[PDB]
Amino acid sequence: NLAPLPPHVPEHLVFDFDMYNPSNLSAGVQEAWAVLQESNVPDLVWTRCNGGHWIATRGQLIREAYEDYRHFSSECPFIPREAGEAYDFIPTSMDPPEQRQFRALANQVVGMPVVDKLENRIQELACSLIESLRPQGQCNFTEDYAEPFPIRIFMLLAGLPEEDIPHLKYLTDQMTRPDGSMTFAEAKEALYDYLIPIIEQRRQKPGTDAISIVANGQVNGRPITSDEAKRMCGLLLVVGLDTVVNFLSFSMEFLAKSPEHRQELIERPERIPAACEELLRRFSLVADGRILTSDYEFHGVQLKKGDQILLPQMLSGLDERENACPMHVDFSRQKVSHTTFGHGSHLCLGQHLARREIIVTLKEWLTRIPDFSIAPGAQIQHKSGIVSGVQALPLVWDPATTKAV
Ligand code: HEM
Ligand SMILES: CC1(C)[C@@H]2CC[C@@]1(C)C(=O)C2
Ligand SMILES: [C-]#N
Ligand SMILES: [K+]
Repeated sequence: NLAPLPPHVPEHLVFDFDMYNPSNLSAGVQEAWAVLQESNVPDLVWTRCNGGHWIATRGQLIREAYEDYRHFSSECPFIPREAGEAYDFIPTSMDPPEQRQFRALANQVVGMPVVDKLENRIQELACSLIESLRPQGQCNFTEDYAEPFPIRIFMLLAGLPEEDIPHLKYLTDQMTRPDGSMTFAEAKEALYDYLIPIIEQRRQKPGTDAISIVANGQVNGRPITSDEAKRMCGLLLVVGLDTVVNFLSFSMEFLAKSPEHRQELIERPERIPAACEELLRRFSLVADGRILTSDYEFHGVQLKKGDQILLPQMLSGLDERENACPMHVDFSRQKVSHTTFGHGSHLCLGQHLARREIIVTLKEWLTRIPDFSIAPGAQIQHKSGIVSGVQALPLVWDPATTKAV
C-alpha cells in the first residue's frame, strides 16, 4: 500500500521504507532500519508507505530536527497521520513553551528523586524474579522477566492492580506496534476510559501514588484540569509498559548469544554501567517524529507545511558517522554517541529509572545465571514500530552452573 507521491517530492528521494514491517526484519530490527544508512541512500528520503512521510537517516539531521521545535512540532508525533492527529498525550504532544510547565510536573513522578525512593523495591524484585527462575534452567524471558520486572515496578508507583496488566499492556502495544485489531484512536479511548474514573476517584481521595500526584498537581502555580491529568497519566501508562520491557529483551538476547561479553562483565563488574550505555546505543528501539509547522528548506530538501517527518532516535547511534563499526558492540567504546532517550526539549524524563532497571538486571542476572543461551533451534523474531521489540526470547541453562546468592 503506497500512497500517491506528493507533487513537491522528487522521485530521486523516494525510498519505500515501512517502519511497521521493514523488509530486512529477519536480520534483526536494528539491522532492518540500518538499510536507510547504506551508501546510496540520501540523508533525507520520502517513503510512500504508511500514508507517506519523510525520514531523516543520519544523526546530524535527527538531532537538528529535534532541537528545532519551531519548524518540527510534536503536535502530530506519530505515523500514520491518523495516529499522530489522535495523539494528545502530555507533554509529548506539546511544543515549548507550553510543554515545559507540564514536563516539570511529570518529572516529579518519574524523576531521579523517585528512583532513589524505589531503589530497594527495584533491587528486591529483580533478585526475587531471577532466583525463582534460576532452578528451572529455562524461561521465556519476555513474559518471565522483561515484562513483570519493569511493569510491576511501574504499577506499584502508579498504584494500579497487577491484574490490570494484561489489558493495559494490550492497549499500549496497539499504540506502538498495532496488530490491526485497533486503531491508535481506539486504543487511546480505551486507555482513557480506564483512567477517567480512576483520576476522579483520586482527586476526591488523594493518595501518594503517581496518578494521585498528577491528578492533584499544579502546572506553573495553577490547578491541573481533569482533562490535562488524563492526558498525562495516559503517557505514563505507555512509557511504563513498553520501552524498558522491550529494551531488556534486546540486551538479554545479545548477552545470550555472546559468551565473551558476559565473561567480560563477570570479571570486570565495574564496566556494567558503561556496557549499559553501549547496549542502549546498539539496541536503540524508538522511532517517532514531528510535523512541519510551515514550508521549510531542510538540507537541500523542500518540506511543506503539514508534512510528517520520522526522526528515528534509533538511527543516530547506528550512524557510522557518529560511531565507527556501529553494529559492533564494544563496552570499551570511548565516546558512545546516541539519541536513544531522545533529543531536544522532550528528552526522556524516565531515563534515570530505565538505566537503573537495566544495570540492576545485568548485575543480578549474571551473578546468578552467568551461563545461558538461546533455546535449541529457537529463531528470535523482532517486531518494528514506534517502539520495536522482541516477540519472544526462550532461554536455557544448566542449573548446576548457577549460584543462589
Ligand atoms: C529504555 C527505555 C526508554 C527509552 C529508550 C525511552 C525513550 C524516550 C524517547 C525517545 C523520548 C522522546 C520522544 C519524543 O521526543 O517524542 C521519551 C520521552 C519520555 N519518556 Fe522515555 N524512554 C525510556 C524509558 C522511560 C521510563 C521508564 C519512563 C518513566 C516511567 C519514561 C518517561 C518518559 C516521559 C514522561 C517522556 C516525555 C517527556 C516530554 O515529552 O517532555 N521513559 N522517552
Ligand atoms: C515514542 C515514545 C517512546 C515517547 C514516550 C513513549 C512513546 C511510545 C510515546 O508515545 C512518546
Ligand atoms: C519513554 N518511553
Ligand atoms: K495530535
